[PDB]
Amino acid sequence: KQYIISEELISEGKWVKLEKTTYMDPTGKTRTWESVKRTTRKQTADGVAVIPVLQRTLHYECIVLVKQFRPPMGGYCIEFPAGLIDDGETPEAAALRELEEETGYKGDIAECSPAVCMDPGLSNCTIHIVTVTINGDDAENARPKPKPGDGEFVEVISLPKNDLLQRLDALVAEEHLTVDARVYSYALALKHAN
Amino acid sequence: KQYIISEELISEGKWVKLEKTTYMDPTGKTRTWESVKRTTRKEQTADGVAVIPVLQRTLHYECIVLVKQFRPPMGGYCIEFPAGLIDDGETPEAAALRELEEETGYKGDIAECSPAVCMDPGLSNCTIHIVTVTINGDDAENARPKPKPGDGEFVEVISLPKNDLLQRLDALVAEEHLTVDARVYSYALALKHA
Ligand SMILES: c1nc(N2CCC2)c2nc[nH]c2n1
Ligand SMILES: c1nc(N2CCC2)c2nc[nH]c2n1
Ligand SMILES: [Cl-]
Ligand SMILES: [Mg+2]
Ligand SMILES: [Mg+2]
Ligand SMILES: [Mg+2]
Ligand SMILES: [Mg+2]
Repeated sequence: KQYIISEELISEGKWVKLEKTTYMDPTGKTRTWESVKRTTRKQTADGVAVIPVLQRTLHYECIVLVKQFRPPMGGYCIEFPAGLIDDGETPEAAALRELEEETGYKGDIAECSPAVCMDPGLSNCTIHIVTVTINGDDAENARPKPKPGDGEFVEVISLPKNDLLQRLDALVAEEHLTVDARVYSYALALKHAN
Repeated sequence: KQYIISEELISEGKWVKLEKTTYMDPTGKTRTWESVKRTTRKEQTADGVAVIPVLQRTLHYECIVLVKQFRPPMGGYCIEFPAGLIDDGETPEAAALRELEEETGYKGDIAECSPAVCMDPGLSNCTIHIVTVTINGDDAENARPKPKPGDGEFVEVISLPKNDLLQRLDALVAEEHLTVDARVYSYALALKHA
């Protein structure tokens, strides 16, 4: 019933562009929307985000998150490890690569989502959510070395899975960080389960 | 360590703007970023709300109430938590309850309200509160709920059992071209992982 008629370029940067989208509303009336897109899409999606389950015997299972300065937010955010998918890279490979560069951990793929949208009222941006386990008892994950690319500066924060929502709430209250909505949604569901 | 030095307007729409952000990196070097923001944020603690609406009814499994709508930035249909922007002077809770009623017809009761969480912090400053609301589906008000769409709003309600949400979403994606929202998928994955 609804569909895109045309897209008008408004402004194109190196990384991001803004378009004016014309679309048919379901009454047969023509309407416009201000839409954001990345200029980098090739890929199944723009990016990947990794849900990294750190498994160490005799410890609680942890979810590994990252903290970085985010210029659009003007502050520090707590997020799943994540990055854009390289041209000709599979989402699974992007997931292990980004996880290693951002955290130093070497993980194994558990499952991979379909492309999912980030903020569909605003942008066309999509990601694959890739669940990865990390065997924290393996020697390669003993002293995990983060490999920050040029212009990346990432702190690693591992939080127990069974208390994740309360641990995040505490970080927000004391550290004045912004938690990512996907991470928050994951944490809420861990509490809402059963 | 890191902070914003300047924000230069590149292009300003009715709803969305694009900025060149200058910031200080942690080595002490000046760098730039292309940043998206909405034009509609005033004194609100966030741009919008998304609602996690848990439909509860005697002798029924709990359901998660979702909405399906055409999203012009995506060029197609998306499955999302009910959501909208917070009106000026409106609380996030009030906005949640109001958007849930407008989009679904249901009258919920507040359960919890998140701090402001970021939508896509490598791209935009956009933030929401995630508001958990229970719906008493035994109450007569919630028997035959009718959405009250705004001008240009055309929303379908999809209620899925919490106990099988991820599979039910996968089955929806298998049957039509539609995209699931990343917060919905994250919530569904944690329900499985718990
Ligand atoms: C048109 N209307 C929008 N509104 C949000 C409430 C109506 C919008 N948001 C991002 N781009 C947009 N273009
Ligand atoms: C600068 N660099 C960006 N990226 C480095 C990897 C994507 C970017 N993304 C949105 N805006 C941006 N401005
Ligand atoms: Cl898992
Ligand atoms: Mg990253
Ligand atoms: Mg990177
Ligand atoms: Mg809405
Ligand atoms: Mg609405």
